[PDB]
Amino acid sequence: MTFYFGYTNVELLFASLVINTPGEMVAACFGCFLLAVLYEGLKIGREFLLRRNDLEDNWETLNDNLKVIEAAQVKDALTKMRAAALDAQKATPPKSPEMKDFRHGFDILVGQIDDALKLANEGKVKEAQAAAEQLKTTRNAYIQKYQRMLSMAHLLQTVLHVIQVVVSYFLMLVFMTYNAYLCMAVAAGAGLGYFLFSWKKAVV
Amino acid sequence: MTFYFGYTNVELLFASLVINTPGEMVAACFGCFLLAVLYEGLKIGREFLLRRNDLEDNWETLNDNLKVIEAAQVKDALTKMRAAALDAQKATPPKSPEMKDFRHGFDILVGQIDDALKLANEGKVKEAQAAAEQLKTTRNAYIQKYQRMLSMAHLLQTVLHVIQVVVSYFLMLVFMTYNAYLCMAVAAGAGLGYFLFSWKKAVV
Amino acid sequence: MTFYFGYTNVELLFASLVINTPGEMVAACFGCFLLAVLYEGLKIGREFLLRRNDLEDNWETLNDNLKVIEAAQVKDALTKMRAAALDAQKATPPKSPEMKDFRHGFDILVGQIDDALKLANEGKVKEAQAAAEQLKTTRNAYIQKYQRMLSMAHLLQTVLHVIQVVVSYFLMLVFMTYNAYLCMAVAAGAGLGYFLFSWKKAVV
Ligand SMILES: [Cu+]
Ligand SMILES: [Cu+]
Ligand SMILES: [Zn+2]
Ligand SMILES: [Zn+2]
Ligand SMILES: [Zn+2]
Repeated sequence: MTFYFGYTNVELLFASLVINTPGEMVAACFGCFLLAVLYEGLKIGREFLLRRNDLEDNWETLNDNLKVIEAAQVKDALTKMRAAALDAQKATPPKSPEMKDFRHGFDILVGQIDDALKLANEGKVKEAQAAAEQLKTTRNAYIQKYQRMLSMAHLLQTVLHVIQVVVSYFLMLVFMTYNAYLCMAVAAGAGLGYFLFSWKKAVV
Repeated sequence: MTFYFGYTNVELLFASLVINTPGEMVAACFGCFLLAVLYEGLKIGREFLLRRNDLEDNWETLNDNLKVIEAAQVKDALTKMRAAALDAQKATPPKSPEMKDFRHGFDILVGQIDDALKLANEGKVKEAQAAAEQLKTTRNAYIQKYQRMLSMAHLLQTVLHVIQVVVSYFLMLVFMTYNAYLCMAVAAGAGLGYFLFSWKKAVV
Repeated sequence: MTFYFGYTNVELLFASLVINTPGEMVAACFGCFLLAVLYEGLKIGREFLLRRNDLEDNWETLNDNLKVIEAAQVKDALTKMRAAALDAQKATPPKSPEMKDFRHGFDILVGQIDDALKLANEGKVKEAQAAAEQLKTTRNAYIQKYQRMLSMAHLLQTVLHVIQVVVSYFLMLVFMTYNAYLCMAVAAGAGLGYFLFSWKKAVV
């Protein structure tokens, strides 16, 4: 009835899936386990991508500091824009020709900020302001369109949430079979699966 | 038995709710769908409020920097207090007479910090310290009580969690009916619902 | 059938657990309630520990700033290293001889940073760089091994997730009994339990 140990006449979610041998059970126990791993991974992997979209700040840091720059506080705003520009260049879409355009455009943005700071370190106020307004040519030229990376990520992350919700429900259904070999298979899968993909984000 | 497609003799959570026509099914499928949307919204909307309580930092930033100020490092602590004071003024309770008192009090706090920095930019140490101690009159006068905004938010967010837990369980029960029209209705609702309220926080 | 109020012939997860008296029901209702409290606590308590591992930044802030220091920008990097060193010393493993070694080692790290800033405030460039390289003796001597605190925490947090997943599933099973006294017991437990452990992190 209610937390049995068995391998006989156990239906599994779909009408075609039924198990009457122990060899069929290990198949079901390996699948339910892998679903439990895939799940806790899915959840982490989905967050990792969400935290990577950092860029949303970097991008708005550059554009908020330019609006702040447009009165010798400019050099500090530009220091904030320099750090933002570097972590932004590291970025890459989720797994090379467009990327080489995007990354090579960011090389300039650093140098242009160094020059407008080289004026501002000497004492030059209005000349760095005009040099800052030349950055708006460059960021528009290369980076502003490749915003595509951002949209692609949210859509990918919607699609992941969808699947994450189904897979959750599926693991509830298998747990509701009340079959301790399956229930354990899931629980142990959730236990280990989390550990492995936890170890992988710590590597990154 | 087990992932059927049907509209005949399907009970739905409560003894009174049973469906024997396809027209009753779409009613059940629209409700289960809307519950799936309302849910993924509830979750996001509940986090949005939690992240808005920022203020808990702004407030403790002001009060930690005053304790830091009470030796020409004061002007920097006051710069941190200026930024804190502005984002704090933007704030508003979850959906005007008390707000106009709260926001108009914050106008002073900015000006008072500008004056105690206008002393500290000229070189005046002990005079800015005494001007800083005049801020403790103002923040107590207007802002310190309206702390109410904070308590109202956590209580609202408790009440949301409560409902969020029930609604979760209800969606599990409907999924457990094993009726593919309902199961899909939920899953598709979770899929889309997330997308819409995801799009709404990106607007904010 | 389907959201009944009853205390007669209600099995509860395990074959041995069955209830036929109202006195047995309150026992089941108190246990299901406490499981609902323990749960929402478990979730919060598990996050609290995760957010405490701050240290992972403090540690990498010190080691990234030393690499940055190895040209009178060093004094600022050292200011960042000073703040990092203090919040790092506060830290403690989850509930005294090793701790007294760890905390007393951090006293030096602050003083050593103050001295290498006392050189850098006077104008001395290369002397503070060599004084910074003396910090690498001290952090290795005491703090770098006690990294143990970090590993102990992730392993503890794996073990918590495991139990958190089981307890979730168990609360689903009791809710699936469709017995309104149990269902309420859980829901009310989740409602209150969250409030109490929410109140406890706000105390910390
Ligand atoms: Cu169920
Ligand atoms: Cu569930
Ligand atoms: Zn998990
Ligand atoms: Zn979700
Ligand atoms: Zn919760």
